[PDB]
Amino acid sequence: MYEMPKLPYANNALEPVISQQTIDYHYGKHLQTYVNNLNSLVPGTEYEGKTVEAIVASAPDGAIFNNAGQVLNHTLYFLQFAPKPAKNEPAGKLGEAIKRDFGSFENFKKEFNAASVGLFGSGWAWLSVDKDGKLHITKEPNGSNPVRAGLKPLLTCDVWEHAYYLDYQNRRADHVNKLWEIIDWDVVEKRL
Amino acid sequence: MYEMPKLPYANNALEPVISQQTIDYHYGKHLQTYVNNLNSLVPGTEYEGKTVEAIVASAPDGAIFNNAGQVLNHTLYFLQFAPKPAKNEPAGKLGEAIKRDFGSFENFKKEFNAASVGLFGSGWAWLSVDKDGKLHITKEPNGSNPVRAGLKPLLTCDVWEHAYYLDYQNRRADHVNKLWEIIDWDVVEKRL
Ligand SMILES: [Fe+3]
Ligand SMILES: [Fe+3]
Repeated sequence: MYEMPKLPYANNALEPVISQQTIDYHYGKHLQTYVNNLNSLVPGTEYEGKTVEAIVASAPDGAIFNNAGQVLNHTLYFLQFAPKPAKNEPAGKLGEAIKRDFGSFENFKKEFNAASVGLFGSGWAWLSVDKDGKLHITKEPNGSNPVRAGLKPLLTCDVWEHAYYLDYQNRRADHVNKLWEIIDWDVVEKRL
Repeated sequence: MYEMPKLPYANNALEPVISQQTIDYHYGKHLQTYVNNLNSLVPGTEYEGKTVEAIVASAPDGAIFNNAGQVLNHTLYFLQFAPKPAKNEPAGKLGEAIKRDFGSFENFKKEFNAASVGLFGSGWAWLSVDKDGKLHITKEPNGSNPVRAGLKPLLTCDVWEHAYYLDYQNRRADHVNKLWEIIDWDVVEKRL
């Protein structure tokens, strides 16, 4: 049975980047529904007893994939943030890979922002690493996650409107720009 | 040169089904941006001088299509509502076609609701008529519109979260159920 992941911060701790209200709905309602849906859809199927990751890696398009992908996406999303990150940029191997693959962190930010803002409709902008250690930015529609393509997901921006509408309404770009301030690079680095 | 369509009611007139705030953002920002984007993108292309409808019917996937589809979708959407419709259900030819194709109005509502609630991500539930006079319910992802497929669009529900999030947050089904009270069947009938 799939369980709600625990937030490593209080509901109001990401203010003013993300409001308490947004967390209450985004985590407390949307993620809860996705978890509930996955627990309802799986019993008696080949997916019963599989991890979220394994479902995302295996399932074809459909409700199971949609819900598993959203569980995985939101889990990594919420757990990649911290109220007051020590570092506002990655170091070590991740830092070097970003310099190698994007020229610099600042250029990476620019490309990540553009992917986030340019994704039409609902989805996720993802930074991932492939099996040869190369980084990629992808636009995952709807509930998709880079695990399906055999990539290892490192950092994401949720550009479903529910992620920002109560705080930014239509101003997605403004929301995206603020997210950099709450990324917990220690968490992200450990995903490499 | 693409113009904002005129709302046939005041911004606050659909309360409490849709709030003034929602109309101010949905019409006054989102639709405005789509129209602005058409005015930015179309002049100087093969689409210059064409109607929105013709662009939706002809353009491939991409930003022009996305914007045109959204302009058409929102135009029909906003103009299909009235604060106090004359009737709560369609009459005449449309009334009969609905009975023919869905068994009854009530069953049509049920199937329309299910398409609306079941569309994952951003999109539009559409009732349309084909060239032989037969009705169809489709789920159009993102900016898509039935005109692309050669159908004539009659009635839609916008299930992009921006359409309802300020008023219903995650409770899409509740929003969908309330819309029926403000459908201006006189407008919809004349689209047949
Ligand atoms: Fe989300
Ligand atoms: Fe909309």
